[PDB]
This record gives sequence, C-alpha cells and structure tokens, in this order.
Amino acid sequence: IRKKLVIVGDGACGKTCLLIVNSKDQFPEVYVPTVFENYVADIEVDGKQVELALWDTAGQEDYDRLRPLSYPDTDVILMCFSIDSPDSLENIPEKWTPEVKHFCPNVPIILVGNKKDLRNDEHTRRELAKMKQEPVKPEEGRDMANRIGAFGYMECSAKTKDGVREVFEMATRAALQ
Ligand SMILES: Nc1nc2c(ncn2[C@@H]2O[C@H](COP(=O)(O)OP(=O)(O)O)[C@@H](O)[C@H]2O)c(=O)[nH]1
Ligand SMILES: [Mg+2]
Repeated sequence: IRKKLVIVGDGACGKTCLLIVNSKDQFPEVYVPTVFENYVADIEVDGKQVELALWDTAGQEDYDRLRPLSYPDTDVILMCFSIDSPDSLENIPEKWTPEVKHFCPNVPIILVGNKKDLRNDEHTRRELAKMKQEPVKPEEGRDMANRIGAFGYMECSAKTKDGVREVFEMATRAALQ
C-alpha cells in the first residue's frame, strides 16, 4: 500500500510537468517549479489501493549534489527522456542507467518517453530536420527499454494528458512486485 517512486532524466525532459499532471490533473501552463515535492498519489491498481510517493529530482548542474538523497527505499523508477530530443535518449544508457543501477540495483525501471504530442508537431519537426534529426520513434524507446533491462517502455504527453494515467498505473504495478 505505501510505495516510493523516483523520477529521473535530463533537464527539461518534462519530469515535473508529468508529476504535476498526474497529481492535479492539469498541465501547469505558466509557472513550473524545478521540482514538484511532497506529494503522495492515491492509485487503485487492480486489487489494492496504493499510496505512491512521488519524488522529483533535477540537475541544471548543482541539484546534482542532492539527487543521491532521493534514492534510499525506492520501489520504482520512472526514467524519462523526451520524444522531441534524441539527445535525451542517448543519455538513458550513458548517464541515467549507470546512476540508477548504482544507487537502486534491483528496483524496477519504467522507461518513459515524454512530450509525445511533439512527435508530429511542425516546429519540432523543422527544428530537428535542420540537424538531420527526427523525433524519437516508439521502436527506439522499446529497444532502449530492452537494452537497459527496463520493466517496460511507455509514452505520454503531460501537455495533452494522453498516456499519463497509464504511466503511474504501470509504475504502481511495478512497485508492488
Ligand atoms: N510539448 C510539451 N511540452 C512539455 C511537456 N511536458 C513538459 N513540457 C515543457 O517542457 C519544459 C520542461 O518541463 P519540466 O517538467 O520542467 O521538465 P524537468 O526539467 O524534466 O522537470 C517546460 O517548458 C514544459 O512546459 C509535454 O508533455 N509536451
Ligand atoms: Mg523539473
């Protein structure tokens, strides 16, 4: 019934907005805190009633120094990149995976691709095209999930709310395990 979630991944990949949406059911359009803190989510996940504490983290450089304090006792990690940022995805196996395996060796990981609303967005496609990039594809996220040993790969959009609910239900399932 009481479970701990930690969410990690590159600066600006949409972690805080994802937690705010899960929690308050509305995307923050103007103000967004660096970290959304102290929130316990009530989740029903079939059978029990879970209280899922949501522990947000950050970088932007020095928030680096505190992040380690987030991992004691976690039950489930959401490890994020954004679908508008091929760069964010390479950081998964390069940075976030070693960091989390180090601090939380056997805790289940859900790999999440955030900003799914941008995958056909015109300005995004233009901006990436100029670098000979394109939005991350679902196949890529699934194979990264495979590679790093994740419990599963999911996509969502905090902006439209599509897929958010399912992220937290699967994380809750994972944490119960
Ligand atoms: N298009 C779009 N932008 C989003 C989405 N989620 C967050 N953003 C924007 O992405 C930027 C970073 O968000 P934030 O949650 O602070 O990321 P954090 O540094 O990972 O916590 C902000 O400008 C958010 O509005 C999303 O689902 N879709
Ligand atoms: Mg943040």
